[PDB]
Amino acid sequence: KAPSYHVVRGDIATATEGVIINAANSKGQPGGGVCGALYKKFPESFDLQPIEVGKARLVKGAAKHIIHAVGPNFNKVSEVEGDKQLAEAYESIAKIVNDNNYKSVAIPLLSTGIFSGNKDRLTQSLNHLLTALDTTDADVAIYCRDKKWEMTLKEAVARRE
Ligand SMILES: Nc1ncnc2c1ncn2[C@@H]1O[C@H](COP(=O)(O)OP(=O)(O)OC[C@H]2O[C@@H](O)[C@H](O)[C@@H]2O)[C@@H](O)[C@H]1O
Repeated sequence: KAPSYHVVRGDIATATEGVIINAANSKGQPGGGVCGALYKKFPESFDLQPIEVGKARLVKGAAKHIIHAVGPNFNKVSEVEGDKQLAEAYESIAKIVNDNNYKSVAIPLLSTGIFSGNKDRLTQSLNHLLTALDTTDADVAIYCRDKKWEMTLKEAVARRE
């Protein structure tokens, strides 16, 4: 049961993976960031229902199954309680990957944009991603958007191995 990771610099709303993770809000409504991009292309895969922080929910559409996952908002929560919720959030994703036997999945770095509190959280968010998704079988496309985050991302993924 071993997962794979690769990095992709681009708009996650254009991922070829059948299953895309959304960085969602508690309210389940769009959405700047990746959420706004996914709602722009795949409104079907949104239910617009609340989601508990640190939880996730699978919404299925004709084109894409989106796992809407709620990372902490570091504007609102402490660093410690945020690290819990971020782990929590990713773990919830892995749960859904494992329950549905999803084999290939595209995931953004939760809590690194709108919910970052204006701090670089690449490493932090990546670690929690790799830790939960390591419990999956999935080929994971980690999605970023800055060329520098790409290099840093690629380099960390590679270390592991
Ligand atoms: N289209 C995209 N494709 C890939 N990566 C993206 C995209 N848009 C943004 N990103 C990057 O994904 C990371 C996650 O940022 P956000 O999308 O802001 O998610 P998050 O920081 O968890 O904040 C979630 C909050 O934003 C709202 O849109 C959403 O409804 C929730 O309230 C950031 O590094 C950001 O630069």
